[PDB]
Amino acid sequence: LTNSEKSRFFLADLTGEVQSIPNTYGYISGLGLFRSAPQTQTTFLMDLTDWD
Amino acid sequence: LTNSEKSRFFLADLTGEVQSIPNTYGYISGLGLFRSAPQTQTTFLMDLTDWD
Repeated sequence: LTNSEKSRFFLADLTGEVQSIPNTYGYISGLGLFRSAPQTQTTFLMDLTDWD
Repeated sequence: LTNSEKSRFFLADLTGEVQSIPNTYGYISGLGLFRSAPQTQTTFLMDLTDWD
């Protein structure tokens, strides 16, 4: 199926491959907590008000 | 879109407003214990009779 290890005139089959995908975590972006608030400016302001 | 800090010529964004309403308790009012007794005069009397 495939040429050998150290000779070009002999054969040795290649039985697939194995992959090692890294570990990616979620469960924080998974929860629908952080709802997006797109804007146009480089900085944004907020108003803080309170009473008693 | 409001005036940025430090400069009256560039702009920033005003996303919103956060409010701090004071805590209010209404357990006794919501219990319905005190039945309403509308009154016409400014004072009301009461008779107290008992025996032994």
